[PDB]
Amino acid sequence: VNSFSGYLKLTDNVYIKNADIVEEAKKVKPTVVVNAANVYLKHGGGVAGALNKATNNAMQVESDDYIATNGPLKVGGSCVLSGHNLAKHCLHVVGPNVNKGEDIQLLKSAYENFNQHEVLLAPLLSAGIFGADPIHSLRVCVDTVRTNVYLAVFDKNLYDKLVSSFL
Ligand SMILES: CS(=O)(=O)Nc1ccc(C(=O)O)cc1
Repeated sequence: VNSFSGYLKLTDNVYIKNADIVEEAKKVKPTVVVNAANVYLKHGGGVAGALNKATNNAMQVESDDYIATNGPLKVGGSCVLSGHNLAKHCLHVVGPNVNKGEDIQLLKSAYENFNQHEVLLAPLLSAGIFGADPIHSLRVCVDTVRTNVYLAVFDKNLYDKLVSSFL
């Protein structure tokens, strides 16, 4: 038994809810929240900017130090940093950005990072401003992630479409 409430069970291990992932992170304080990162960890908008704003920019300050030391992530890759006031840890995962021409086949690699964590609160990778089809992102998630993943979908319209079209 864990602290996640109001989710709808899609599979043995994947759960989904209509909620802002930022708001969800503040209530639950999960062990791991996933950020929809880019390779530079520049958290300007979307999930990353909303998460970063909720940390009062501390996520960005930590991220800038991480990049100064390590250089950019890979598309499909991740790093574990602090969860600040939102979670114990933030898993920054880089899905391919379709609006930059990145290989959608990298979405599976991106979701494989989730398997290193027993339980996660996450958004749909490569959805929103990253330009991928969220229906596709949910299919890759279900077919790739084996650990317990609690997906937050902010758009109520999209949430209902994801559920009603789920195979
Ligand atoms: C409402 S918020 O901007 O504070 N935080 C969010 C939540 C979800 C998304 C998304 O694209 O799914 C983007 C930002």
